[PDB]
Amino acid sequence: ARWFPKTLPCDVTLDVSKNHVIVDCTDKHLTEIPGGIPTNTTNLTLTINHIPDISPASFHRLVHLVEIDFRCNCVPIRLGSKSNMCPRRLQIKPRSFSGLTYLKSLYLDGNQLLEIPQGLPPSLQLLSLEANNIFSIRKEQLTELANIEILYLGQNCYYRNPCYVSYSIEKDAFLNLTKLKVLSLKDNNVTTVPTVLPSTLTELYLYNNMIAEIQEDDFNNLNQLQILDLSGNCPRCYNAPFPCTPCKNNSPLQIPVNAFDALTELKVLRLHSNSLQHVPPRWFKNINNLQELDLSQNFLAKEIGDAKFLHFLPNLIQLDLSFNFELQVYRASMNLSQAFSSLKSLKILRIRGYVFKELKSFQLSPLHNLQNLEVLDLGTNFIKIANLSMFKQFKRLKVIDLSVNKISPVLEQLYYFRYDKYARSCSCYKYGQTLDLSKNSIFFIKSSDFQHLSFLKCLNLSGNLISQTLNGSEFQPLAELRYLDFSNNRLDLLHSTAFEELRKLEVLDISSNSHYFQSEGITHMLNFTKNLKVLQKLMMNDNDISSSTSRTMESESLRTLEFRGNHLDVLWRDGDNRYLQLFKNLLKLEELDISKNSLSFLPSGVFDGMPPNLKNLSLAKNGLKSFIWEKLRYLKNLETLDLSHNQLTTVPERLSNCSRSLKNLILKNNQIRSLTKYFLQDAFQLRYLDLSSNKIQMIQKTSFPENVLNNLKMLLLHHNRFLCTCDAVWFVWWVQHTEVTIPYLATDVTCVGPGAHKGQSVISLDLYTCEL
Amino acid sequence: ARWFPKTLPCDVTLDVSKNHVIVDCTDKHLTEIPGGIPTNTTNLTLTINHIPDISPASFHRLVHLVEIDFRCNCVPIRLGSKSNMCPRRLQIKPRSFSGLTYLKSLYLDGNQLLEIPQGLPPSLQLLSLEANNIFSIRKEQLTELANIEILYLGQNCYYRNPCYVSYSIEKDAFLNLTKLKVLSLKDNNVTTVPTVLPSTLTELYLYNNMIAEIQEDDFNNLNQLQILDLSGNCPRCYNAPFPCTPCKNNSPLQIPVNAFDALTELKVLRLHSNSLQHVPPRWFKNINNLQELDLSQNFLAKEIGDAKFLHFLPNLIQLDLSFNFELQVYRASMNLSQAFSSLKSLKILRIRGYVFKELKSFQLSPLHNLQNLEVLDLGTNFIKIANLSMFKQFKRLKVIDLSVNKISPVLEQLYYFRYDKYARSCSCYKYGQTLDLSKNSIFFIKSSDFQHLSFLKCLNLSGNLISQTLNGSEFQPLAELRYLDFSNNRLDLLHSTAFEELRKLEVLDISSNSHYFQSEGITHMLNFTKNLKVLQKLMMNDNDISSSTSRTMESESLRTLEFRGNHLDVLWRDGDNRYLQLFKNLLKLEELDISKNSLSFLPSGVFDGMPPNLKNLSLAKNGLKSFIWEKLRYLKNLETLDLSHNQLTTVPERLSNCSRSLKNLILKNNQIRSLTKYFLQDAFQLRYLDLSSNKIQMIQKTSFPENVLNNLKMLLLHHNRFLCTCDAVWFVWWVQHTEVTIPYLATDVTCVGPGAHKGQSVISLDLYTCEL
Ligand SMILES: *[C@@H]1O[C@H](CO)[C@@H](O[C@@H]2O[C@H](CO)[C@@H](O[C@@H]3O[C@H](CO)[C@@H](O)[C@H](O)[C@@H]3O)[C@H](O)[C@H]2NC(C)=O)[C@H](O)[C@H]1NC(C)=O
Ligand SMILES: *[C@@H]1O[C@H](CO)[C@@H](O[C@@H]2O[C@H](CO)[C@@H](O[C@@H]3O[C@H](CO)[C@@H](O)[C@H](O)[C@@H]3O)[C@H](O)[C@H]2NC(C)=O)[C@H](O)[C@H]1NC(C)=O
Ligand SMILES: *[C@@H]1O[C@H](CO)[C@@H](O[C@@H]2O[C@H](CO)[C@@H](O)[C@H](O)[C@H]2NC(C)=O)[C@H](O)[C@H]1NC(C)=O
Ligand SMILES: COCCOc1nc(N)c2[nH]c(=O)n(Cc3cccnc3)c2n1
Ligand SMILES: COCCOc1nc(N)c2[nH]c(=O)n(Cc3cccnc3)c2n1
Ligand SMILES: *[C@@H]1O[C@H](CO)[C@@H](O)[C@H](O)[C@H]1NC(C)=O
Ligand SMILES: *[C@@H]1O[C@H](CO)[C@@H](O)[C@H](O)[C@H]1NC(C)=O
Ligand SMILES: *[C@@H]1O[C@H](CO)[C@@H](O)[C@H](O)[C@H]1NC(C)=O
Ligand SMILES: *[C@@H]1O[C@H](CO)[C@@H](O)[C@H](O)[C@H]1NC(C)=O
Ligand SMILES: *[C@@H]1O[C@H](CO)[C@@H](O)[C@H](O)[C@H]1NC(C)=O
Ligand SMILES: *[C@@H]1O[C@H](CO)[C@@H](O)[C@H](O)[C@H]1NC(C)=O
Ligand SMILES: *[C@@H]1O[C@H](CO)[C@@H](O)[C@H](O)[C@H]1NC(C)=O
Ligand SMILES: *[C@@H]1O[C@H](CO)[C@@H](O)[C@H](O)[C@H]1NC(C)=O
Ligand SMILES: *[C@@H]1O[C@H](CO)[C@@H](O)[C@H](O)[C@H]1NC(C)=O
Ligand SMILES: *[C@@H]1O[C@H](CO)[C@@H](O)[C@H](O)[C@H]1NC(C)=O
Ligand SMILES: *[C@@H]1O[C@H](CO)[C@@H](O)[C@H](O)[C@H]1NC(C)=O
Repeated sequence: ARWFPKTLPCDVTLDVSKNHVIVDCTDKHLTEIPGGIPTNTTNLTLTINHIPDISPASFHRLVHLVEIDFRCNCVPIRLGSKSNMCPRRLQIKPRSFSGLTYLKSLYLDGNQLLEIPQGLPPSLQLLSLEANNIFSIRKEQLTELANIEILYLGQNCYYRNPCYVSYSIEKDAFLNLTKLKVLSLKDNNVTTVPTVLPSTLTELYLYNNMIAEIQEDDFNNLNQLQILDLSGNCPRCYNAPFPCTPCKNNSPLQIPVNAFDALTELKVLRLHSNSLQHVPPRWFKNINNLQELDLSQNFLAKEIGDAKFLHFLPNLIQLDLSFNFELQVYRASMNLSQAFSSLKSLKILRIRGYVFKELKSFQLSPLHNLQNLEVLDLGTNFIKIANLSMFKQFKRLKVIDLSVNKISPVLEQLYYFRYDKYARSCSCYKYGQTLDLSKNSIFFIKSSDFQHLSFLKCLNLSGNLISQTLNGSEFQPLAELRYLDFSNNRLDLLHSTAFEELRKLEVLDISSNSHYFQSEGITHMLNFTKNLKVLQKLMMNDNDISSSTSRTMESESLRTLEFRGNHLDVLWRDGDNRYLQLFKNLLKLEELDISKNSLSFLPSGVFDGMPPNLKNLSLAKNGLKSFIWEKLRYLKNLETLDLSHNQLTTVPERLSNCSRSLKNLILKNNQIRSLTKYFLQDAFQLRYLDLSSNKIQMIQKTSFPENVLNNLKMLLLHHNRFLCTCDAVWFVWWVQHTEVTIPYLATDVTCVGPGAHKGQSVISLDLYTCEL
Repeated sequence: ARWFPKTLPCDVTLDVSKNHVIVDCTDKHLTEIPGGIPTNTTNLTLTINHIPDISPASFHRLVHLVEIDFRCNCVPIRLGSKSNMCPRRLQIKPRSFSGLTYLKSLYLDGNQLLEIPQGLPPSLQLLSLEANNIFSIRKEQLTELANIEILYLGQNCYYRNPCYVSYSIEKDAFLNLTKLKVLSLKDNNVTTVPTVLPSTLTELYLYNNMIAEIQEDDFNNLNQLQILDLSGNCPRCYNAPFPCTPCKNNSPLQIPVNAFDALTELKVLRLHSNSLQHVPPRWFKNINNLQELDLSQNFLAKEIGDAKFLHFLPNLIQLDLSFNFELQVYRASMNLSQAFSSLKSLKILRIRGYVFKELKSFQLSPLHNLQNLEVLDLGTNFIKIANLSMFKQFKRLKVIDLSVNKISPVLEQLYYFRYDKYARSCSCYKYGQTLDLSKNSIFFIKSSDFQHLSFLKCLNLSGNLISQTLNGSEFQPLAELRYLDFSNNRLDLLHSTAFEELRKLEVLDISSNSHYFQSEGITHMLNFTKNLKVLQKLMMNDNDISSSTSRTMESESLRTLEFRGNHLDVLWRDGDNRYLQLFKNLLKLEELDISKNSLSFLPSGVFDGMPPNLKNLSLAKNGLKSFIWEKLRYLKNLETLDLSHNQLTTVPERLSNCSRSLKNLILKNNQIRSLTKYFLQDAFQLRYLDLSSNKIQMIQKTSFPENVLNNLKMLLLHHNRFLCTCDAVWFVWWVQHTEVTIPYLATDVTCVGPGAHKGQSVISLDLYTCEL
């Protein structure tokens, strides 16, 4: 099927449309650029390898290169592996790039470079040197970069990669770079805005530096600028989870009132962590087009009650005023200026970390006529009291977020508090209007709590204290609710009428409600499913369920059930027939996850008792030691079977004789030592087979007939114990010459023996000695 | 040191005191009795093996045998392994035991025997045949057993091991067994008390059977009987987690009022799950000696309010009235008869599962003058209200257990609800008075809640909802408290004055309080430790701690700190110096557990920052990929180092050069392929080394000097990848001939190669071919 075996340890791809030949050698444990890279190669990635030098030899033949990604072949000591520390900085010999006449992008981040590589081609539009040790920019070193448009110089002098001096930039160093659009000098220990900058800039990044003061003419020429970020100059250092040095005298970043006058094109201004106490209106006099403004992590509590600057921002889309609270203060209420009412275009308003006791309807009144408001985020406020019915005046919003509060009767997990949330390394919103009440102190709920909230489509109660015997009378107003997250509560299923009032509920998550399921001889009515007539998906993961008062769960509607991390091993105790039909009457059930249920065996009757339309079944992570494959005959619509992370030692004698329907078979991380003689014979329906991370030594043609193999979308064999004797000749040949996709042929499909070939990739194996 | 190597795959022991020669071959995957068992052998255990027959060959030479334990060499289908099902019942050929003239004990449980083995010696005092398929007892088959004293016949016909008929016992079958003390017929599908039974019985077990009626003369002769168990005849089957058939018409076990009249010696009567509605006083008329009475899992709610029978039990020590609640009733209060006051000797009273709303002081007044009462257990009652101050009238008690209740302002997990709680397979109490409030609905605490409980030594608040910013004012009355379990709450460490009122606190568990540590940019004062002047032990496991407002924890008292399952990897982010002395000022700290903290490496500064008296350090389960062993020089009092379950690939060149103090080194479950040339040279302090579950191939003499080996209490090498070539000659000899204790030389110290010796124990290896 292939005349010449692909032997290069890099994935290769044609996007013939854009004459792109893409060679990806990301993380292949290489110490040399591999031989025999295609001449027509356009994009070459050599990221995360241990290649110690670049020379004219490196790219000699590859003249059609438009991109070289050579990131992290020597990452700074503190950012990189400590088990494989890079010994010495990447060596770049002269004339290494001057050849590459079509080169448009060059990434040399995280290689401990001391200086900007010279002799670069004039075609270059983008050059990235983040996380090197370049902390002085001279005009002379930048002349090569005439046609440059995007320049990343950040992370060259900061706490993870220290240089122990101030960043230095020569006067007018970037001025003659007349096509420069994006300049990033973030995380560099910079002390003044470099001037003069080319007027051609669209984006300027100066955050996480030691800039104390903005000169009034620092941004005078930048009349094309759209994004400016001055964040984390004079940072607010309270509970900073990085080392943090504030400007002395508790001073803020000092910004002349007329500093932004030139920036008529500005769309995004970021002044996060600048220790601001006031926001002068005068800043925003000649910027009417500002859309995104970040004023998070300042000291603007008082200002939020005033905020005259808001009158000048009628086009603003996003406003962030999060974490402005005064240290040592627990305000009684949120004091929002009337000025908020002048934010005609506002779609998103975030004010986390204001920190106040009580939210009352009136206090949100400035927001009442903001027609386009879509998100209100009042998370992490330690609010103790909130009549949720106030949100009746907010039907128009997509999300009301009261997450992480103390109420009782998306973003990255570390978003506001991480150092560089945009650092490069080496959900129920879609159902409609969402009230996120997660991680609060709600211990008791009743119908009136939700009075006037009929419009809600998703309600997130995850992470509360609800410890109550729901009888179908608690959620009565929520006649439109489609999704309920009840995870991390203490559901008590005394009554099978639980949740039945939610007449349109499509998704119910009662995962991690193990409290009442963890105790012996308490009633649990798992048959509560019957009343929920439109329920598509039920999650009851990690409930530690080992007893049930009802013998059968029933739904005419339910399609997916996650039952992971329970104790079906106890319910199906060998000899106890009573629960072998627990899922049988879930008639439309298509997907069942019963992984992590300690099922070391399956009692007979388990497969017979499965509902008749089951398609996707997980029995992963069960410590299964044995498995009657023949019983798969009962599962007449089975498509996907996940037996990953078990202790199976064998496969069936004939898989076609086990199931006619089975497409996707996952057997990874088992103890399988050898295949049956005619394993896959006549199994024409099979499309995906994972046998990775087993202990297979031989694979003969009888077990792996070609007329089954050649229909496989994918076939995983890596991390086995392959013996490369002459007996293995068919398999070695077949691997080397097959079209079928087999991940990790470079990295992890390898001979353990005999002696001679130990550690050697089978892709590379010369077995001519078997043919003399 | 040893002239003749022990090759036998069984532990062997001399207890010279009791002329015992003890050969334990428990679970050695044997298919034959091994050769070369000592002639002087007295106790031979061959439990859990696959030995398919016994014959006169079996025990030929072993005439001094007093005990043969041969349990579970063929366990019934539903009780045993499904990966290694026993094919065929154990075969006992004639005259197999008749030789063994001193044989006093024979255990043949779980071997699928069809009949009572004949030709047994007349010395036999104990015979166990549990979990075979013997369900008809005939007088003739029992004549061999004249001198028998203890006879276990249970579990031969029940749901896990069915026989599909009634158990049958011939009239007077056991009568001529004139020395019989203990007869167990539990779990046998018995239909009537077998009569007549020898008067010589001390203990009779008939529980879990189909006995519907006791005839009034069924126990007439048994005037030496001490224990009687009739439990689970006519069971209460509500929430039963085994298959359960009740007597028709919900009838009870019917017991003539005079059924116990002969039993003047009875000490323990067990009537668990007999569906009793009334407890006739007349039962206890001629039993003044009764000490333990189990009336759990009946229908005795009403009776508890009356209970005239109690007046006849002034010697009773233990009373169990648990799980007597009426189905579908939630009583308002617990109605305890005054009669309880006549239980002069009572030490333990359990009434779980009465199921009531409100507990008031007066309701316990019958118990007020029970001088010897030590334990009151009112767990699993769904109590919503209890003025804890009522327990001021109970300072004499050791434990007050309100575990698993719904209060707000040891025993097996499956104790009352498992089938046979005495089925054979193949804590802060010691501090003083304990109030267990675990798994309740307490969301808020304040001082007055504990008014008049100054006498408490331990308080268990584990598993509540406490979600509050403890400021030192919540526990003020608990002046004597020594132990607090605050695990599985939601501790908010806003204030470093948390817990400071508990001035005599020696142990504080704040484990699994991860809630407020899981959210970003919240204050956490870990330095709260400073105020607790006598605190010996702090547990703050699984708190998912990745940030702290304080840079140092401090204590002059603290000796043990468990910090397992947190994120020190984030606090010690490479480049962040601020938390490297987090434990330094815990001056008396001797033990630190920082396992499960995702520490793939240890930043420099960590060992320098450890407190000066650290003795016992765990870094287990961290995914450590590297380790600077030299840094152990900073830990000048280190005795135990646990590096188990990591990814270390190398040991130090010389361990003596790394620490002078180190006694116990645990390296198990790592990736170590070889030892350094002089690894253990001059390591005179070393006493315990575990190198098990690594990938070691060779061990040369240089690495393992004899003057270090011969001080080792224990040395673990099992589950490595030992190569048994001629190069391995020293190691093989040394293993075979050393005194040093090396567990699993039989089971798991094994050659992987070469070809010839694959799978072979190194203990057994003959390498004379390397000496010709
Ligand atoms: C960012 O730039 C600043 C300064 O522009 C760097 O701070 C400087 O760092 C060095 C070494 O940390 C300090 O020098 C020291 O002086 C003392 C004498 O008191 C001497 O004992 C030391 O051995 C060393 O020579 C220098 O004073 C300090 N300057 C200031 C104003 O703090 C900083 O390290 C740079 N940041 C990064 C992350 O590279
Ligand atoms: C304990 O003993 C009882 C009675 O001594 C056994 O119950 C009996 O079980 C047998 C076998 O299942 C039943 O006979 C069968 O009847 C069905 C009709 O239902 C027939 O089609 C079968 O071919 C067979 O002949 C019998 O119904 C039943 N008797 C009673 C009174 O329930 C029971 O099996 C024993 N339990 C255990 C765990 O050994
Ligand atoms: C191959 O290299 C080219 C050149 O660096 C990449 O082209 C850029 O793609 C980005 C994002 O997809 C565009 O917005 C830029 O405008 C492109 N620049 C130029 C000059 O062409 C291309 O993405 C690379 N592809 C792969 C798969 O590596
Ligand atoms: C002690 O066991 C009784 C079992 O009944 C049981 N199971 C729950 N999950 C229960 N949850 C619960 O509140 N109760 C109290 C109750 C009991 C009866 C009627 N009404 C309320 C619960 N009782
Ligand atoms: C989001 O920033 C809030 C400051 O940190 C913080 N951390 C807790 N664990 C806190 N827990 C808490 O109740 N608050 C609010 C508060 C503040 C001041 C005085 N009393 C209460 C908390 N505030
Ligand atoms: C709200 O804010 C303004 C300005 O900071 C203040 O003067 C006013 O009194 C505040 N009102 C309340 C109720 O806090
Ligand atoms: C509910 O909130 C939790 C915790 O904040 C979050 O992890 C979960 O995804 C949310 N649920 C949905 C359905 O959005
Ligand atoms: C669930 O099972 C119980 C127990 O028999 C029954 O009373 C109840 O009506 C069932 N509930 C539903 C909603 O099907
Ligand atoms: C050895 O057998 C005797 C008689 O059965 C018994 O009393 C003793 O417990 C046994 N000892 C051990 C430790 O096996
Ligand atoms: C308690 O129960 C007994 C028996 O049911 C009844 O006779 C008695 O009157 C009850 N007493 C109280 C105080 O409820
Ligand atoms: C609880 O009883 C105590 C003393 O036994 C009394 O001081 C107190 O008022 C009672 N408290 C409540 C809340 O019932
Ligand atoms: C407190 O109760 C829990 C379970 O209810 C138990 O695991 C724990 O050990 C108890 N605490 C102590 C200190 O014994
Ligand atoms: C601690 O909290 C209690 C109850 O909320 C309060 O009465 C007390 O004064 C607080 N202590 C301090 C120092 O604020
Ligand atoms: C803990 O740290 C804080 C903040 O530095 C300090 O104010 C507080 O008093 C310290 N507490 C103790 C008990 O040392
Ligand atoms: C060391 O600490 C572990 C962790 O609990 C403990 O189990 C072990 O006994 C300790 N050993 C010594 C000798 O201190
Ligand atoms: C380690 O070895 C060298 C040479 O023996 C010696 O100078 C040094 O003091 C040693 N360190 C310790 C802790 O013994």
